[PDB]
Amino acid sequence: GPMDETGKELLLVLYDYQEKSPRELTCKKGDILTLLNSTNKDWWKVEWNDRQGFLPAAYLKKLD
Repeated sequence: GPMDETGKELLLVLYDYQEKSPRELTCKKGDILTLLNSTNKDWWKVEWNDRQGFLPAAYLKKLD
């Protein structure tokens, strides 16, 4: 609903990614994430349901 979506900048995962550290997410192509921080050009902090962590920016497409 709207409370879940409000303020949220969404991302599409373009390629599967397997975490390589405890602060990284594992995701699949097609997953929809929320952007938390894009200040690092190589690594973006993201949110997926109850998880917050990093994925490489090359694996992500901004939707907003």
